[PDB]
Amino acid sequence: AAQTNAPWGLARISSTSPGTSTYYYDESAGQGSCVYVIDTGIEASHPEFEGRAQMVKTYYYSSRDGNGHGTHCAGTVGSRTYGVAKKTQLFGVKVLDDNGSGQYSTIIAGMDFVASDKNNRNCPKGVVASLSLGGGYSSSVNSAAARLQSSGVMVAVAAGNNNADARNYSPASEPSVCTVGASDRYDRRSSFSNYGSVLDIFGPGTDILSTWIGGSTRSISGTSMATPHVAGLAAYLMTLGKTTAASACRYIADTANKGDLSNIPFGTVNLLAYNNYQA
Ligand SMILES: [Ca+2]
Repeated sequence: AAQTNAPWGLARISSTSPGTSTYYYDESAGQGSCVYVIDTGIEASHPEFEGRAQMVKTYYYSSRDGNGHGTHCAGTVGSRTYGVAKKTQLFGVKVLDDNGSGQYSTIIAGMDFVASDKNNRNCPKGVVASLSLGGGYSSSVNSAAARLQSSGVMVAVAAGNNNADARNYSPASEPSVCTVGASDRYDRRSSFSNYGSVLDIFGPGTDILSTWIGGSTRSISGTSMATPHVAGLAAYLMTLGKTTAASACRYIADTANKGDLSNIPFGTVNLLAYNNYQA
């Protein structure tokens, strides 16, 4: 399949080169997989989700995304126009309030919720969780992310936006999950992206067009935007049978565009997520 005039990040993850605008992908498009978006919620009624999104848990008075951030991330995972895996099922877990923040105890509960809740969902091709959130180092937050991954979910987490070593942030610093840095359309490390030996992969994170609340769209930037590119890629690859939840981060790193990013500090991977779709 080919989607012309796609957001640059979609075009980038199916290309060996920057500077193109068509997204190429196998038409299976993540069908039969599931992605949990653990964030501010998802505006499921948005036509862009085509009925494939649903809120399954909130820790607040409502399950509505009153912020937009979670809707944007979900759109990069799986919206029809802005998504990597255009046929995946999306499940929203609202651990962040409408101001975009959440207590670590609530975030931990949401991770353990996903580890159990996947047993209530039909995901024959596998389960992914996208965590575009984080704060300072916490062994408890890291151990929750580790449990979620151990339970058979491909966990993708944002590296953080501190232009610093991700070793000091959680869940970014949990070794066993897939820690995602951000790049721009000219293949630079995004100026704000964290780095370090704990990063597994980079994805597009600067000026990313996706869905927003009120049935809308907008472009925003962050490692929060890179993470759902990787989560959607994992779902896509698991539907194709190329990898599994336990192995997807390594598979993505193995098959990435290698050595192509600029402003990568010594000791940080120079790997950019790539679907290696070759019609
Ligand atoms: Ca890792």
